Amino acid sequence: IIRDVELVKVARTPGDYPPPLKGEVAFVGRSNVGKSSLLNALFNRKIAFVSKTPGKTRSINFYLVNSKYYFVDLPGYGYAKVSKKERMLWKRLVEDYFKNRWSLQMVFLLVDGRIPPQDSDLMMVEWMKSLNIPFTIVLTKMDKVKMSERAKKLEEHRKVFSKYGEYTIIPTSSVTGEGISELLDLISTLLK
Ligand SMILES: Nc1nc2c(ncn2[C@@H]2O[C@H](COP(=O)(O)OP(=O)(O)O)[C@@H](O)[C@H]2O)c(=O)[nH]1
Repeated sequence: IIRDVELVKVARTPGDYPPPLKGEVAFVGRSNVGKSSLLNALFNRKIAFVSKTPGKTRSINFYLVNSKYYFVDLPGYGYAKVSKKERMLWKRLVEDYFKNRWSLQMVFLLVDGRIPPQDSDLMMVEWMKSLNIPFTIVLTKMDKVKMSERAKKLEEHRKVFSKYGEYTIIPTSSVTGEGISELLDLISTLLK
């Protein structure tokens, strides 16, 4: 049960992270995948910025939850015409985070449920595997998947992500609430 959510750190440079406390989980995915919307659904409040147009990579944001854990919002990758400077910033921040944040318990990798897994997502998977970073796949935007196509598409994500490694796969919709409570429970378990 999430009681309190506070934005406490906007990290713009490597290593500018708050004290580890009791642990944390992180969220990442392609820009526009629905990360801010998912965070808001999890927090049960509008706090992360939602938009049809993806924001530039600028920071890693730390949300202090119940005064003892963090939900960490990593910047989205790909999509926009990411300039050299922006991708370098992206790489610089996320790599620093992965390599140095020992208290990270789990990364939730958000991917669009509506289409099959894509190359940049698979690259993300390979990278975290190489860094020994645990991760769980979260499918987003499930409310837009035709009921008659849900089975095929879910199997496709399962098949693809099984050729690799993973913690589990949770379909979600920030619109209907599908999977939100299941994701919350898994997080509570990982943290406690
Ligand atoms: N139908 C639907 N739209 C969503 C869902 N999640 C996000 N969106 C929309 O997708 C667009 C991107 O959302 P956003 O949360 O800002 O993505 P972000 O760039 O990953 O943080 C927005 O227009 C959202 O309204 C979802 O579960 N269902």
